Amino acid sequence: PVDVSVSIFINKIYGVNTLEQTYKVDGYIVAQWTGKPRKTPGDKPLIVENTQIERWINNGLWVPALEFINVVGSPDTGNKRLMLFPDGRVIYNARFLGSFSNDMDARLFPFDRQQFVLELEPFSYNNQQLRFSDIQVYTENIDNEEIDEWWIRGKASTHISDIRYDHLSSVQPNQNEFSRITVRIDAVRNPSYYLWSFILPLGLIIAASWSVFWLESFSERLQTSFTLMLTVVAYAFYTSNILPRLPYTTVIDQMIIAGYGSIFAAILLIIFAHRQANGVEDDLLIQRCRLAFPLGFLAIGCVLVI
Amino acid sequence: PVDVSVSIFINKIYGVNTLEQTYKVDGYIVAQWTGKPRKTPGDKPLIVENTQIERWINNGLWVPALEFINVVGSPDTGNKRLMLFPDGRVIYNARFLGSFSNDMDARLFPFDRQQFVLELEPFSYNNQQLRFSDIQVYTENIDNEEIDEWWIRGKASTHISDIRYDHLSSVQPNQNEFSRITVRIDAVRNPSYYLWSFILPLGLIIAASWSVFWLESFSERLQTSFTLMLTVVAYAFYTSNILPRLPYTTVIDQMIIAGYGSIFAAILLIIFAHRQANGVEDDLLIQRCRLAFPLGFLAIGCVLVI
Amino acid sequence: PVDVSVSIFINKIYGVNTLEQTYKVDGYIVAQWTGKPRKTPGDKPLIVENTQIERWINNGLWVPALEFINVVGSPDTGNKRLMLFPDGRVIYNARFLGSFSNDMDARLFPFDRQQFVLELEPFSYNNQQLRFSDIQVYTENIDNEEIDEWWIRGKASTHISDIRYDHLSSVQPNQNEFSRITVRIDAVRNPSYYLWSFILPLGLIIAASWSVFWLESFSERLQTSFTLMLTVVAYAFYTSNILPRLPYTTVIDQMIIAGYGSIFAAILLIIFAHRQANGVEDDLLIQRCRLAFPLGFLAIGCVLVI
Amino acid sequence: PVDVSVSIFINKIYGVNTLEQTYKVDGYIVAQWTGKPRKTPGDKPLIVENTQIERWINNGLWVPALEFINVVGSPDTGNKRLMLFPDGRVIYNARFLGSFSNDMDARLFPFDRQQFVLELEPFSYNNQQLRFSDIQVYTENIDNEEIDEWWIRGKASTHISDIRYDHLSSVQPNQNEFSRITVRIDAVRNPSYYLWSFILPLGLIIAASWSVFWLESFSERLQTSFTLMLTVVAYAFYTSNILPRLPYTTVIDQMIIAGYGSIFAAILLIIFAHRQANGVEDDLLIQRCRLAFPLGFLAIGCVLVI
Amino acid sequence: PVDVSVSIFINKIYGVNTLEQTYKVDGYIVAQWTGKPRKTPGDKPLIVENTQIERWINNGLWVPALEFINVVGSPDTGNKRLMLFPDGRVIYNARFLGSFSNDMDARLFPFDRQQFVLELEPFSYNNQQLRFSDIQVYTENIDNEEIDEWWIRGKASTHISDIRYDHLSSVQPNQNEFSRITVRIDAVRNPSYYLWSFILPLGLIIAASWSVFWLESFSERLQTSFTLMLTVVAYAFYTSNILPRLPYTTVIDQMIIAGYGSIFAAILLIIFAHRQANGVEDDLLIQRCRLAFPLGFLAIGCVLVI
Repeated sequence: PVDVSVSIFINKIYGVNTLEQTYKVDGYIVAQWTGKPRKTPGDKPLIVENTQIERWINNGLWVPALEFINVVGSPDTGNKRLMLFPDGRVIYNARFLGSFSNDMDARLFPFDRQQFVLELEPFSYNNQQLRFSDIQVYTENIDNEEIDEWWIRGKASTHISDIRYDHLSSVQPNQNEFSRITVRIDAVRNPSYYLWSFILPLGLIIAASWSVFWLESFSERLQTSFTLMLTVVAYAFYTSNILPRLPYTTVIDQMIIAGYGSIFAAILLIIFAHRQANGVEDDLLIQRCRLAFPLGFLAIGCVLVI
Repeated sequence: PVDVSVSIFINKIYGVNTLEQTYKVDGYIVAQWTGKPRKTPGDKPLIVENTQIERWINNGLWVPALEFINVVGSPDTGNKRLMLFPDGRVIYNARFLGSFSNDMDARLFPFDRQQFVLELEPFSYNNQQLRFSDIQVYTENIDNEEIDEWWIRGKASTHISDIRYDHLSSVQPNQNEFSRITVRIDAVRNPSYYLWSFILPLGLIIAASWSVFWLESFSERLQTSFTLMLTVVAYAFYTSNILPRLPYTTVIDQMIIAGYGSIFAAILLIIFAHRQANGVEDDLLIQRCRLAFPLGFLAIGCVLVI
Repeated sequence: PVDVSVSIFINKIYGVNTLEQTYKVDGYIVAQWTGKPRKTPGDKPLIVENTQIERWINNGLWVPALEFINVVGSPDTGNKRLMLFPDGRVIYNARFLGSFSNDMDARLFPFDRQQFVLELEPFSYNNQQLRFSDIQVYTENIDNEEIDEWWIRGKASTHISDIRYDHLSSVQPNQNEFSRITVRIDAVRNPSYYLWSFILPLGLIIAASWSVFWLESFSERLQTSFTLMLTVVAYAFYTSNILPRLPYTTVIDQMIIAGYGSIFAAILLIIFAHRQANGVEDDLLIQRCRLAFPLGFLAIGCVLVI
Repeated sequence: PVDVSVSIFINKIYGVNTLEQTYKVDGYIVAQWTGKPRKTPGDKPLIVENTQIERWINNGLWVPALEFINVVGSPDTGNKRLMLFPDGRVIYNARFLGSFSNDMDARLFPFDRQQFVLELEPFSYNNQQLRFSDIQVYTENIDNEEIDEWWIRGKASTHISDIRYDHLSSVQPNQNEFSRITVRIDAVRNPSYYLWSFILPLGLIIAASWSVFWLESFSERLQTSFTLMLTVVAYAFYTSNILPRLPYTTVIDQMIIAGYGSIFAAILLIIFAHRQANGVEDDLLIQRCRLAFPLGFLAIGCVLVI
Repeated sequence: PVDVSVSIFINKIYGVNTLEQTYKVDGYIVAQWTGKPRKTPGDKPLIVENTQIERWINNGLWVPALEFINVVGSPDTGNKRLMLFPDGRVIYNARFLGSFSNDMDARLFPFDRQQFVLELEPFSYNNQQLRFSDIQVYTENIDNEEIDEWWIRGKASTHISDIRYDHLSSVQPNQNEFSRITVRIDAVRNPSYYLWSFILPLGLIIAASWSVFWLESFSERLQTSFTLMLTVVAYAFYTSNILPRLPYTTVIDQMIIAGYGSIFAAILLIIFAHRQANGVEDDLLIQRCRLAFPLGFLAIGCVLVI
């Protein structure tokens, strides 16, 4: 079995797409193994860059193809180099920018947390072993965090394991285990923008919707309630045109429904006050829910976190 | 005839575009046939990766070109390998990401169901036969489904058939039948998001439009109806800016039209009560349709499913 | 002159862009001509796929380059093959996906009709002739049409002509005519969606805008007219954010202006009745145009189709 | 010095991007120079297409690289050919589609005018001369213009000049002048759509804002003015979501501000009439600016063109 | 150590993406070093363009790979040339268009300032030195500035430094320092558009919201306040659909929140005047904050700049 040591440098993780569950990763990847010795031009180790690499492979040099399992399409590999040491060591260095996939749950959208994973396996060789993996996610941790969109929880955690592919050929008696490197980086979303510019104005509108009971006339309460209904629809539009569309209901999507229900229940209550015989307007209801309707919403919001 | 066995691994099916009738498919494709034996370097089977594959073809190696029929443009092939066995067997392994096309009907948009198909044929050889097809759609079935946007109904169905191309040359006496592998995967759309954040608020607004009859004055009924008219237009905007545009009317598109008619019919009814001579306001109409107008909408909605 | 027979198979025509006047075309293209006989490996005809074609050209094989005239950028060619017959025949088969250009007039947007054209010429040879062109647009005609966005009027029309390039060199005495194949496919847009989800609600809003005259007070008429003005502006937004933006006025764009004018003309009339001395409200005007204003709009709409 | 004659055929100029100052150009480019004679296979001139061109260069053929200066990234070259004449002439013909950059001023947006420029220089040779440039902009001038988005003013003007690159090496005594071909095509924007569907409804809304003074009550004037404020914001939204966003203020952007100012000045005037002691409502102001406020806007609009 | 002199020509810096912290850079890059002399064909220096460069490398020519550190994906290299002087000098000239990354803080959005940086290092050689760097950012400084979106503060500053990569192999005793060229260009955003078309109308809306206290009736004050609430939501939509979305709160985003608070505080004050026993309307409050509410906002705005 061949021993191959990898080193993955993460320069930047950006372009997080919660819908397609994808994220771009820019950086370098280095792999080193020890093979049969070689005569270098001059004793010092040789450097073979980019196009010259394939010429060495055509002459018989062994360079294994390592595939990112969870990658989304072939990544954009920049400069690539081979450092051939005379004692048999071979160091492959390559700059890459690629999009990777991992399951993402963002139902608690403003305060959700995800993990970015990378998975590396040899494409064709099972008789070759990844000896140790060292990541270098030296992006900042306490430089810009309150300003940045994501908060990395800490240095990445690595994991080398063996995967048993069952569905294979009929000629392998026992060789169906491959070496997989699985790196994981925990992260939490910065809720600053989504609190100040979305949850706060929603509360202001939802709270202002309860001030309909402080109007004197019954005719005044129903017509202004229709205007409040339009205002929630207007905010539901703004909150959906700017926020990323998603195939499931988020925390914010629920608050929008909550504002819809608050107003629709008000219209029923206003028409209700029917309730009394001979045209009495049940003024003890308008004044009671004048403060209870704000409280009933606050009581329902706490059971949302049950 | 040459016997070729295929195996298609589906990692992920994403990027479903109901408009262009396309969807992305990521995974691997393997093909195996037995040819003339060969002397390997060492007795064990050889592995030829990526750029080294074309060199063997230039020396005369036969590798048939397999084309995805329903593909949309040349797919993005990742790592490719040839495993040459000495006893004549040849295994072609390739990672691919490609966009495929199939007809999609989504008139019942929140509750529609589609199937994703793959169709594989040899590009130039009719005297060569695809012996058996095995798909490996080992994406989850009971892990994340309520959270996911699509619900796969179950393991994919395979189908090998023969296609008769009529319009061909004049030199083939009888050889105009090609072997087609047809994989089909059934799936149903997750209606959770589209119900809670779209159909539900639509019902609330449509219902609240009927509360115009609980107003006392005739002047009150017409002006608030214009506000209701504006409210439906505002919701038709939000529901069309976030939902995928389509060249036909969906279930939701029909509900939007229904809300328009409900309000316009109300404006006609409010003006109608006108009907009575000497300025009578036909108060038995306002109170009758106060509950009947909600019921007439429910009766028409049931005949929509006729 | 060399005789070259073409055959173009159209799988799918999608991605119609009325703005840039482009449309994607996926399918295969076949060309056959008879050249000097050849010794095949075995008597039967040879098949040369993909990378191996250029090797034969480097050894002197004549393969003419055929250019799509109206193409927009180099198309995406899939699998390509050469079928070399021993008696001299050569069959070139290639799968392609390309974007093509043709002038498009869509002023009658919901009910417009266009034609998709392809234009094929030899790139460098005028002393070579395209003998006959056969298209195979075997997309459905009676399968899905009401569900589909476009209605193909029928099988495509072919056309081989000669183009006289005047501005050329000074060494050709008379050879400046090239063979052009021009394929044309007629099509009509499916107006189902654009009628139900756009033209219909506009009429409802425009008609409901005429219900302002059934209000009793003069103060009531002006304020609801401003709400109607906002409603048309709101609909003008929705109709332009979802429909494709265009550099000219369509049928729908004219109706939008018509709703603007209807309301603006109403505001002038309401203020007019302012006209009468001593504060008379000209009640014979409000009631007359109560029905005439709908009719004047219908009368003006008929002269639009003049 | 080597004499090189160019000929540039412009099929279509589309995709004008006023923001990035870019525009797409599709067409052909031909270049001809006379070199050392050559032995052709057969006496007639040879045609070398696409991949075969590099083989002749590897054997020593001189083909100079001509670079588009104002290009934005490497263009998409279609088919390329070399016509080698035996008397030394060489004709290079290539189809290309590329994006070019040029400064664009569009402050008078609906009625602005621009020019599309091309600049061609040899990439490495200063001891080689571009003898004459002939453009073939045979796009229509009198076919479709009112229907088309841009109006080409007339046939393109050519211009060959010399550029003095100062910052160079230290080994060139005086050879720092290169030959530049500069083609310029004038064009004016079709204001039909932007007049009918934007400037016209803006005037309708702005004018209708002045009808607030024809209301009788002071309470009526302020509340409807707030509705007018919402209508302008709604139109400012519609006019900015469909029109191309720009980093400077256009003619339409100024009218939007003008509508904002008209309404805000009205709100100040309505509150003003606060001005009079003992609660007098200054009815001579409401009626004066009832027509003067429309006139003051018309007077301010004329000084905008000062 | 090899001495390498660079020269970087910047034609244009466009496509600034404050979200992804990226910006496109088009221009040329030149590098010159002196190596072992060579026999040129003729005494004068040779010019090797594009495809012919790799042929010289296959014959043993040393061309070091220089990588842009902060680049985002492989850049688009246009024409590339090698000027081989007989005395050993080698001049590499290449046209490039690439997107570069640098941290961007835009919290003071209309009046923020950024710097565009480029970072160049040899990819594999540490025993090679960049001797001096000369940038040529000869974009205008006094031509178009008020018209342009960004204001370049002045000529770029160069900086050659040494980077100590710690995490390296175990065979380098001390050679882990590479030569880095760091170019920096300061720039300030043109606030003309964002002031006239956004901050100005926002103040107009925010100020007009304070005119609610000049209404006479209490019922009038609350309902028009809801219309103002809808107007701010409408403007928050318009300002967020056109301005670039960002993961943090800007200057404009704070003003939007300020308008939200101004109105919600008004709704509380109107209901407050509850405050007085027996139904007194506290008219000394409505008139006091009639001017104080405008002043309290201005006082809060100054402490925003604290």
